[PDB]
Amino acid sequence: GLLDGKRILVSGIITDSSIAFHIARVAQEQGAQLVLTGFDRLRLIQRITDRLPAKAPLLELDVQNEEHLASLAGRVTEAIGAGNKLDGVVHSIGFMPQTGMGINPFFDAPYADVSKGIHISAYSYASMAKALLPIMNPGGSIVGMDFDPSRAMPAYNWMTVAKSALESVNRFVAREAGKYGVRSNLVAAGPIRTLAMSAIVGGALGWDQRAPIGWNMKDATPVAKTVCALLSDWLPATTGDIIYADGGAHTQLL
Amino acid sequence: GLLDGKRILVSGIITDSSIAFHIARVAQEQGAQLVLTGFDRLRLIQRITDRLPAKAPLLELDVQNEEHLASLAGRVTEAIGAGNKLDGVVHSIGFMPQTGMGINPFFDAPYADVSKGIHISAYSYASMAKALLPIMNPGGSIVGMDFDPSRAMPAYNWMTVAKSALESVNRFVAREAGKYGVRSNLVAAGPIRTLAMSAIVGGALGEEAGAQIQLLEEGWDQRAPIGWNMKDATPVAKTVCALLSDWLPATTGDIIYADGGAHTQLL
Amino acid sequence: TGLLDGKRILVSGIITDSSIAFHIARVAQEQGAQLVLTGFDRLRLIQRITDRLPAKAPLLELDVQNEEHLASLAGRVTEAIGAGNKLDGVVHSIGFMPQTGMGINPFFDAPYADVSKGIHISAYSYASMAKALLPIMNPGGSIVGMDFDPSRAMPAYNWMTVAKSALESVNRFVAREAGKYGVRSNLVAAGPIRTLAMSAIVGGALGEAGIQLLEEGWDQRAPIGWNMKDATPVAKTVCALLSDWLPATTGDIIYADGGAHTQLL
Amino acid sequence: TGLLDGKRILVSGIITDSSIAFHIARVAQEQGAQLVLTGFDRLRLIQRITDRLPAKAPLLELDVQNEEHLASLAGRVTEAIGAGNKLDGVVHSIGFMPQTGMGINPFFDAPYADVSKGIHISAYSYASMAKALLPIMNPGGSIVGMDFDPSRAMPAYNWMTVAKSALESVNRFVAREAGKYGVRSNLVAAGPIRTLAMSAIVGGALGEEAGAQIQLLEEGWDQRAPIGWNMKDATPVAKTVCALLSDWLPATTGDIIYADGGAHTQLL
Ligand SMILES: NC(=O)c1ccc[n+]([C@@H]2O[C@H](COP(=O)([O-])OP(=O)(O)OC[C@H]3O[C@@H](n4cnc5c(N)ncnc54)[C@H](O)[C@@H]3O)[C@@H](O)[C@H]2O)c1
Ligand SMILES: NC(=O)c1ccc[n+]([C@@H]2O[C@H](COP(=O)([O-])OP(=O)(O)OC[C@H]3O[C@@H](n4cnc5c(N)ncnc54)[C@H](O)[C@@H]3O)[C@@H](O)[C@H]2O)c1
Ligand SMILES: NC(=O)c1ccc[n+]([C@@H]2O[C@H](COP(=O)([O-])OP(=O)(O)OC[C@H]3O[C@@H](n4cnc5c(N)ncnc54)[C@H](O)[C@@H]3O)[C@@H](O)[C@H]2O)c1
Ligand SMILES: NC(=O)c1ccc[n+]([C@@H]2O[C@H](COP(=O)([O-])OP(=O)(O)OC[C@H]3O[C@@H](n4cnc5c(N)ncnc54)[C@H](O)[C@@H]3O)[C@@H](O)[C@H]2O)c1
Ligand SMILES: CCCCCCc1ccc(Oc2ccccc2Br)c(O)c1
Ligand SMILES: CCCCCCc1ccc(Oc2ccccc2Br)c(O)c1
Ligand SMILES: CCCCCCc1ccc(Oc2ccccc2Br)c(O)c1
Ligand SMILES: CCCCCCc1ccc(Oc2ccccc2Br)c(O)c1
Repeated sequence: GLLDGKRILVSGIITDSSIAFHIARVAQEQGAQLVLTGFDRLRLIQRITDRLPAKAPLLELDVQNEEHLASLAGRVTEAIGAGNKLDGVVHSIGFMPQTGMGINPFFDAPYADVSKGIHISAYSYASMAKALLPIMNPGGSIVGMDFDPSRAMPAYNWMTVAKSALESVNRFVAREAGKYGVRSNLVAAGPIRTLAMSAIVGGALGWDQRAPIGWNMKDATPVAKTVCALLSDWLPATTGDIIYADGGAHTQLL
Repeated sequence: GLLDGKRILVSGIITDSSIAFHIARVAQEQGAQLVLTGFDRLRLIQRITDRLPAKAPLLELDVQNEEHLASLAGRVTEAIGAGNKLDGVVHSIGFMPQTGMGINPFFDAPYADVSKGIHISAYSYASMAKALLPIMNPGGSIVGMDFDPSRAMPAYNWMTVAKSALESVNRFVAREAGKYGVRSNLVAAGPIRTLAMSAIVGGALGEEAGAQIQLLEEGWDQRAPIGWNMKDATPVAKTVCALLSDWLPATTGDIIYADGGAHTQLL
Repeated sequence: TGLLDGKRILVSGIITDSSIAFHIARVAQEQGAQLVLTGFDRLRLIQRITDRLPAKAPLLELDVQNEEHLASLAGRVTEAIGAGNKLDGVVHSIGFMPQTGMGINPFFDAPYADVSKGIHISAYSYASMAKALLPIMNPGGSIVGMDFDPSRAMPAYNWMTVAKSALESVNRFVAREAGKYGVRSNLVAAGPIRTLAMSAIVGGALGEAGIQLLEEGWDQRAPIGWNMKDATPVAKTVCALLSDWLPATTGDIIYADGGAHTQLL
Repeated sequence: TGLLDGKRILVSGIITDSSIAFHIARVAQEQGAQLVLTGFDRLRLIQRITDRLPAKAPLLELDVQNEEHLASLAGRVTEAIGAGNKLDGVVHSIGFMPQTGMGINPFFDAPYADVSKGIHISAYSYASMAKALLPIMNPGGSIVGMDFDPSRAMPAYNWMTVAKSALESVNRFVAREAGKYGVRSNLVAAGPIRTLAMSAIVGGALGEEAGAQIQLLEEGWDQRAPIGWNMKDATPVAKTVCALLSDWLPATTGDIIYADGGAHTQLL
């Protein structure tokens, strides 16, 4: 398997549509041993993770909770056994209050709302790296999820700003991670039908055409595969960077 | 008179080294009628602005103060006369706490500090646009100051993240401003000796900050095909004035680099 | 009082009064510049066109594929602007790609001889012109070329996109050379404008063409809108770069496209 | 151990055992790929070099400026892999620029005939090879070319930088064509590697300003790379190419993957 013998933490499962769920499934199919983290509704999340190919410890992690972050490494070590470390970490976490999204006027989002979104969607990438690098092996890999924010667009509004911040954060996390022999990268995914897409983006409210190899919004697997590629030993010279799993859409104007 | 008859708001003057001070000076040399905004040290800033070529009204603006923002357009209108609107707005404002800068570990900056910096340095570009677009004329121009954050680097740390956010904010402000026939752009400047350079950046570099800033300039000037002088804000001020003028009428949501060309060269 | 008062500027690329170069020339003269013009092939026609400008400027022949023309260029310019005078600006507004390299013609079917001709005229010649003219430019001077953002592929532009990608790279190296003379080098990436090249080269290779959709999409993306029939905003931007008001910008690209490239949709 | 198990892959660009293409071929074979190799001009030497690979692989002649070679390529490949079989992968690891276009030679003094030859071999031929080989590629297939980030100018690289800028653009159009076949096209932008191609850049540069500039660029690369950069180690670049050849980056095309230690993401 691509990830045989690798110990990987995966955050961000909320439903079986979650990009993180597919990342977890594919990683398990590829031999990885997982530690999962979930936010808020852990009982409900556990029922979802029970549907994964293999058993995995589920740990609670609210990235705005300083104690959760402080205790994370210790709780992970308890789950994987003393003397063992992680080889991979997946940040698949985002949030933005409704005022910062959709048809709500860009100028009307209060800073308190924007700040919450940036905390959860961007700063927390640094928080998780801070918490977990001390228990990561050399050759390890941290991967976060991105949506190309290089151009403005309808609806994505302040989440675009949060992703621009996340890209910059990733470049600095790479400088820290390199001290541990660890890579840090983002995967910029095209649109996928997830809860966030439905409840956050859709609640607040061309890709296949542009993508030379097409794009299926109902299929998170190609994105999951791309994350697994970064978690593997097969992109060993790439860090601080962004890999686009978007069908090539961002490389085409029409 | 590049800006003859234009009414332009300029924020960000704190000393006569401020990039905003030179923007104001050059704009007045080019015929602009200014309204200035200052933060915190209003008595001192008034003395500074007395050193500008022409008299200009000074208004208080703390961009974290909701009341200041809510009253801003009315206060500007009082300053320029009823029925008159602005043709230009200059955002030349930033802040980051020391924990977010320099040799202080990147991971050790608390979010409260990072958030304050992002509020002042990035969100406030949207706040200022929100406040002032209702009193801007078609053909108008909003300009903010940037430092190219497309790559990470020593010391700039969380301010790099704030500038990355600011660039994104600018692209959305352009969408809103277009409804008013107004452009929104950033000028990404090379390093200039200002109070922020000395007190924020320099303060966080530890001992021999002076030598490190000298080395930064040396590298920048080497990389820049036309060279770079960190003691001279005039080239940056002229660039901002170009964007405030009628001579870049088809540019919006964009970034103009006033950096000697350094960002175009690897070595 | 003009933006370009007292400046001596060479402008290449006029073929009709719709040429981007024609509008650049017009605005530059309105702003006090003294021009020397260069033209390719149809010189008598070009002379008739330039009789429509505010002031009649000398026209020099320049086929950028002709080594003899390039070798004699600086001397001919100096005679036209008067010995003792140097240039303050140079405008490269030149491009070409054979039909095989454009439109609905298959990308893979363009022979290298055709692609190479297009790259010679559209990209290499920016270096050729800088080589010829830098020795007669004043410090503070400005070389400007015309670009069309090639960072993403698109229908129809095909191999011209490749030539523009090459041109952007050439510009960054010309900036290194030009800096030795205190001269800036930059490109203006313009949105779509109804010119002879748009009609004859682009439109011609589109076959059964009538571009309307291109205009509508561009104007929709551009937060301040975009008018394909109006070259003036592009001409103004070029004049900004020729002026003293962007003195710290070189090796760069300024986008005069209504902001379209900053918006996804 | 089997990243490319069962995949048939063409690898161009081996001239020495220091060639990036040699290491690509080596790593691909380690991962189960069945290769066909192509070489230019010195075919006897290249055959002896390719005998040093972990497994045997047929060698074909290909001068990318030779229209006849390109026209016969698909048929010669099919002869090598057997009728009814197709390629799953293609590696373009080919570059050339005449001496006038590189190094201490002034940028303005390179004649267009020289620049054009370099662009022909280094950029246009990516399209040439895709045109020839797409009709014999399977869906899910992958074409990969080698890039050196040309987004900023730099000392010595001169007209090759222009050729790479052209190659990046070509790749985006090749992706449009390749997509019709269900095939991806991407470039790997590698950091500097001490292949025997280095003399093309540093040749004659000692004592000249360019000499120190080239070394400064190389040392700066390792400095900027958050995980460091070893110019003597082609393996990480080879692995990256293999990742693109694999089934594990199925949604990436018209794109550039940077195998450079992360250096391009850091200003200092
Ligand atoms: N769905 C898409 O189209 C798409 C495209 C590109 C990038 N992304 C990114 O992928 C990642 C996952 O999003 P998704 O589309 O799978 O939607 P999702 O709703 O399935 O996952 C989002 C996750 O964020 C978690 N989260 C929110 N606040 C948290 C907190 N305070 N602490 C810890 N976790 C918290 C949620 O609990 C949830 O599991 C995000 O970074 C998102 O921006 C999604
Ligand atoms: N100095 C450089 O090298 C350089 C380079 C590129 C970009 N910039 C940018 O230029 C701009 C001006 O910086 P400067 O270098 O002229 O330094 P400066 O210290 O002269 O100006 C910074 C300004 O921010 C103002 N400010 C801070 N908090 C504020 C608040 N809550 N409300 C309103 N104003 C507030 C300060 O009072 C001051 O006037 C900033 O955006 C900075 O990041 C500076
Ligand atoms: N029209 C647009 O939409 C548009 C948009 C962006 C950039 N551009 C660029 O603007 C510039 C001018 O193009 P235009 O649109 O005004 O079309 P145009 O047809 O009016 O001008 C093109 C010019 O190229 C000149 N030229 C061709 N071969 C030459 C040679 N061998 N030597 C010297 N000159 C030669 C022609 O004579 C002509 O004057 C080009 O670089 C073009 O790619 C055009
Ligand atoms: N070595 C580096 O640091 C580096 C870094 C990034 C990218 N690259 C790229 O990697 C690729 C291989 O470079 P390398 O360093 O392994 O050098 P190399 O000399 O080992 O390989 C270059 C290959 O091009 C082949 N070639 C030249 N003309 C040809 C023609 N007419 N037809 C077919 N093949 C031809 C040569 O025979 C040779 O095998 C090139 O595209 C190069 O630009 C090299
Ligand atoms: C122009 C249309 C924009 C749709 C983009 C697709 C998309 C959907 C959900 C995302 O996940 C989130 C989006 C917003 C807040 C939180 C999360 Br998780 C995300 O990052 C990106
Ligand atoms: C050695 C690190 C590189 C920085 C050099 C240039 C510079 C200096 C001051 C700035 O102004 C600020 C910098 C940080 C916070 C607030 C302000 Br205003 C700024 O944006 C950029
Ligand atoms: C749907 C197709 C896209 C058209 C874009 C607009 C445009 C038109 C003409 C141009 O000028 C030329 C275009 C090609 C060859 C020569 C010249 Br000059 C140019 O650069 C760009
Ligand atoms: C100042 C820059 C120093 C580092 C450059 C690394 C490098 C070396 C050889 C290359 O391959 C070639 C470069 C030129 C001609 C032929 C070939 Br193969 C190439 O693309 C890139």
